[PDB]
This record gives sequence, C-alpha cells and structure tokens, in this order.
Amino acid sequence: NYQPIEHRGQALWLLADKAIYWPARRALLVADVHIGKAASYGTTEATLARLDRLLAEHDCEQLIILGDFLHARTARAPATLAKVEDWRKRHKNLKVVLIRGNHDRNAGDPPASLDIQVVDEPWVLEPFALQHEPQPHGTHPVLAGHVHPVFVLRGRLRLPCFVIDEQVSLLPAFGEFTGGWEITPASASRLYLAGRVWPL
Ligand SMILES: [Mn+2]
Ligand SMILES: [Mn+2]
Repeated sequence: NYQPIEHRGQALWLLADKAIYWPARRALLVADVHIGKAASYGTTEATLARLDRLLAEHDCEQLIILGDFLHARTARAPATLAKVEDWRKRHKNLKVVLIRGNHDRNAGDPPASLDIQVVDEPWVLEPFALQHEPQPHGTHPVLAGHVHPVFVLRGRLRLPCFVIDEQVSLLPAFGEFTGGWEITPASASRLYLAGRVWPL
C-alpha cells in the first residue's frame, strides 16, 4: 500500500516496502539493494521475492536501481549470481537500469548475461536527475540513494525513511540491514517512514 505525493510536478507513489513507483513512467525505483549482503542466521531470495511482489503489484515497464545492486566481489558468487539470473529471466521483458554506485564500481558491471543496462550518474528522466550519490545537480532535482536514510524514534527505533526535498531527495535502502544515516529531526524536508507510509 502506497502514499501518493506530488514532487516537482510529478505524481510519485511512496511504497511501504522502500520503493518509489512513478506511474507516468511505469517505473519502479529502489536503491542500495546489496544483493550478497546477506547473513546466515534478509536473504538474497527474500530480497528478489520482495521485488517480485512490487513488480506484480504495479505496471512496471522498467526498474531503476539507484546504485549498489550487488554488494561486493563476494556477490559475484556462483550460487548468488545464479539466483539473480533466475529472477531476471522471470521478468525477461522488464528493462532493468542500474545507476552505478561505489559497490557496483568495486565489484564491476553485472555480467552481460543478466541484461542489465548499466549507466552513469546522473541519469536524467525529466524532471529528475537519478543518482546514487546525493550530490546536488546543476539544474535538476535529484533522487538519490547511497546514504541509507533512517529516522530515529524514541520511547530507540531506526526506521528507514524517504527524504523528499526540493533539491536532493533520498530513497531508503532496499536491503534489510542494521544502521543507516540518521536523518536530522530538524530537516526542512518531507519525511515518510517506510515501516502504511508514515509521514514524519
Ligand atoms: Mn549502499
Ligand atoms: Mn553507496
């Protein structure tokens, strides 16, 4: 279930499971998936199956990963890439665009058999500069990943949050990890807690 917002003249749906759906572009946006950052006690399969649920829920002609799809060199692993191959060939017609992050650079471009269009930040889909790193763009509003934004609630709970802002907006990390960059409670931006999508 989703929270619609207007942002720079576009209707964007913030998804409870840490994704943005862009209806006019029939596009699903996520960031910091970190396939291969799984521990052994959160799984690669669970992450891919989590994508399959969003892709079945919404008309997605394309998926755009704002950086950090595969974790590292131990994510170019025999078993692990096999599961991604499995997943990709179940969505043969989906276009998958990866904007390269510091982990995509480190590991290297995903193998060509997986049919992933690798591009360099910024990748501009008007009105938006899509980026991994949240650097301001010279002319466009930015949608970015990289920082793994969370918001701290006390009674502490680190919840993943969207940061919707005029110049640089942040998507929450799609991977399921501890930590995250604590977003200041005094920010002059719109915050949505991606457990519903909870505004502030
Ligand atoms: Mn990351
Ligand atoms: Mn990063």
